[PDB]
Amino acid sequence: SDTCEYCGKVFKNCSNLTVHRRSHTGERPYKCELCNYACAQSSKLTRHMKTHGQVGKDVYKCEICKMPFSVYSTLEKHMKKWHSD
DNA sequence: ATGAATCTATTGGTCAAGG
DNA sequence: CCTTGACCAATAGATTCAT
Ligand SMILES: [Mg+2]
Ligand SMILES: [Mg+2]
Ligand SMILES: [Zn+2]
Ligand SMILES: [Zn+2]
Ligand SMILES: [Zn+2]
Ligand SMILES: [Zn+2]
Repeated sequence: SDTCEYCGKVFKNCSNLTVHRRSHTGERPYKCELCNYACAQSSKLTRHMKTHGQVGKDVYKCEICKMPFSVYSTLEKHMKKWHSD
């Protein structure tokens, strides 16, 4: 069958349906080790990891919580979000 | 001064090929 | 099957643009 039990969307295989269904169940088994990010698809965690460090970018660490960032403006957004005081 | 438009960086949903 | 990753829309914040 490979059809979503929640919205009826049809798929060509079981695994794409499994990933899709997590958007109805809220399940997010893939959790980043370097921040609170969590996701339903393993390659999504891989892509998110680029924001903590990537070839061709430096690493800017948060002076307060030590979290690493490959993009400095993202570290600035992190400062505003988590360490606003 | 204010809001619309438009950038960046990043993420969510989708789809399909590699292992 | 699980893994992988390209692609396109959406999102949040920053900035520019128009008036
Ligand atoms: Mg499919
Ligand atoms: Mg591929
Ligand atoms: Zn569904
Ligand atoms: Zn199936
Ligand atoms: Zn993370
Ligand atoms: Zn921090």
